[PDB]
Order: sequence, then structure tokens, then C-alpha cells
Amino acid sequence: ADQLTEEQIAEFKEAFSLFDKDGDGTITTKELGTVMRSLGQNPTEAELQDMINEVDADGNGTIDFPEFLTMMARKMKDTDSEEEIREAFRVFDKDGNGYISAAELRHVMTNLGEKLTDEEVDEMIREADIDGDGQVNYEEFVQMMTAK
Ligand SMILES: NCCCCCCNS(=O)(=O)c1cccc2c(Cl)cccc12
Ligand SMILES: NCCCCCCNS(=O)(=O)c1cccc2c(Cl)cccc12
Ligand SMILES: [Ca+2]
Ligand SMILES: [Ca+2]
Ligand SMILES: [Ca+2]
Ligand SMILES: [Ca+2]
Repeated sequence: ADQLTEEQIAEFKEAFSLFDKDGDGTITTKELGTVMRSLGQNPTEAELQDMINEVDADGNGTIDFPEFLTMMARKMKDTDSEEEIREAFRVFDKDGNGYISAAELRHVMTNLGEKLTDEEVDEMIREADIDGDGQVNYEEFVQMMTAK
């Protein structure tokens, strides 16, 4: 069905090196500490150890390369891809940001051959903006069009 590409593994390899900040090869609680404090978090060495227990299937207090890739190579996120929401995002995203804005929608309805006033477009993006609000993304379009 789908063909995996070495590109994915390279992605997990870039994040791995970004975490280890001491040339070690293994991610400890100290290195990870600076990994969460340099991004946007201020937890502690104790709570951190707890977040490491789930990323440790041996009992060593650290993570290796086969555990970091086997954990993030499975799921990590959710990006449904169907022939329906695929063409839709391809026609609503002509700038590149990869997001549908109330403005673009206005220029898309007039091109197809219809006539919607700014009031109709803004109200539309609002009914589909359940988690974005102000902007829409892939997931939103997949959960706004399909619904029992
Ligand atoms: N979670 C968003 C902020 C960080 C983004 C980069 C890291 N992304 S992550 O949160 O998936 C992640 C990466 C590497 C080690 C982790 C350990 Cl030891 C525990 C929990 C998550 C970990
Ligand atoms: N290959 C299948 C393509 C299916 C396209 C369906 C388009 N369905 S739609 O015209 O109702 C529509 C288009 C673009 C954005 C929308 C937002 Cl943000 C909210 C509500 C409706 C939206
Ligand atoms: Ca190290
Ligand atoms: Ca381990
Ligand atoms: Ca766009
Ligand atoms: Ca939204």
C-alpha cells in the first residue's frame, strides 16, 4: 500500500542529535533536561525521570538509538491522506503556508464560478475551525467534511 522512505529515519536522526548536547550517543535525564528548557518548558530532574520511564524498556535510566527510532517511527502523529481531502487541500493552498485562510477561500469560490459574499466565507471557516480558529489545517478539513 504505502512505500516508506529513508527520509523518515533521517528526521528522527536529526531530533536525536538535537537532544544529546554532550557527544554521548545516549539521551540521559540531564541532556534531555536542557532539551526541554531550551524549547519551552521548565520541569525538574525528578518529573523528567518519570517522562523517561515510558521511554525505557530495560531499566537503565536512559534511552538508546533503537528505542528512540522504534518509538517515534511507529505513530508520533496523525496525518490522514485520502483522494478526497488530498485534492481539496491542493486547491485551497496556493500560497505555500499549507493552510486554508478565510481570504483564500473567498478567491477560490469566485474562480470556480460561484458568488459568495465575505460574510459566507468567514462563517464557513468558522464552522470548520474547531481547533484552529483563525486558520484551518489538514486534520480540520478531514473532520469537518466527514461526519455521521
Ligand atoms: N514535546 C514538544 C517539545 C519537545 C519537542 C522535541 C522533542 N520531541 S518528543 O517530545 O517527542 C521527545 C524527543 C526526545 C526524547 C524525549 C523523552 Cl526522553 C521524553 C519525552 C519526549 C521526548
Ligand atoms: N477530492 C475531493 C475534494 C472535496 C472538496 C470538498 C470541498 N468542500 S467545501 O467546498 O464545502 C469547503 C472547501 C474549502 C474549505 C472549507 C472549509 Cl475551511 C469549511 C467548510 C467547507 C469547505
Ligand atoms: Ca549523552
Ligand atoms: Ca533504555
Ligand atoms: Ca494556503
Ligand atoms: Ca481551527
